[PDB]
Amino acid sequence: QNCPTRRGLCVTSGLTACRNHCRSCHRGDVGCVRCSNAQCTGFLGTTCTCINPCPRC
Repeated sequence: QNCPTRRGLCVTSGLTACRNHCRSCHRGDVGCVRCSNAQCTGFLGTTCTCINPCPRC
């Protein structure tokens, strides 16, 4: 799709990839959205998360 789902970007691609995916159109919880910034999360930083706002795209 033009807005796929990715969350493993902090496992090897690094925070830079998590920040580029959150600033691009990606799959949200109910539809595709894009956000302003990002950070890595999880017990070992093995997850990617975006920062609001997150308007439609």
